[PDB]
Amino acid sequence: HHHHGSKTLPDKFLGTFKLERDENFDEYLKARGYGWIMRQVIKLAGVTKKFRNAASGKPDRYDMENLTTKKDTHHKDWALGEEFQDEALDSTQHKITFDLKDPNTLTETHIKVDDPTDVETYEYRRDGDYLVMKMSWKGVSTSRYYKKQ
Ligand SMILES: CCCCCC/C=C\CCCCCCCCCC(=O)O
Repeated sequence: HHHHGSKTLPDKFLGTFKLERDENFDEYLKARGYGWIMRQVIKLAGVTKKFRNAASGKPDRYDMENLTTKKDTHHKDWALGEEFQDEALDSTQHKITFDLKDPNTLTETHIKVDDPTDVETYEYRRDGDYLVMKMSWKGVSTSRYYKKQ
């Protein structure tokens, strides 16, 4: 049962979401330290995000995939507020935690294993048929729009 201590992911966040457009992603990637070549390939790559109830059938456990033009990530059987270690899109190991700030806000925090000082949180919000991913680095903000499929 899902009403005994673990958080439930609102249905709002379940499904397939395809990257359609973004705002200020280039200056954000620049603040993060990416040179021109890397920024072009990062910002113009196709992204499909998938969030589902865990295929294993464990209640309040989830699966999420980041499917891109090149690298894909597959995070299986995670729980909200529970940290796990896995390979991220940069092909390195990260400590990841998905959590709920409130029923309308999903967070995703990454800590680099080889750089524990590198800590970053991504925020997801639903806005109509869109999942909006928000990020901020050194005062530079960006929003990426994923159309629910
Ligand atoms: C997240 C940073 C990735 C750095 C390494 C990228 C390597 C090869 C090019 C792949 C470009 C497509 C992925 C762009 C990142 C999408 C981020 C997201 O939607 O979570």
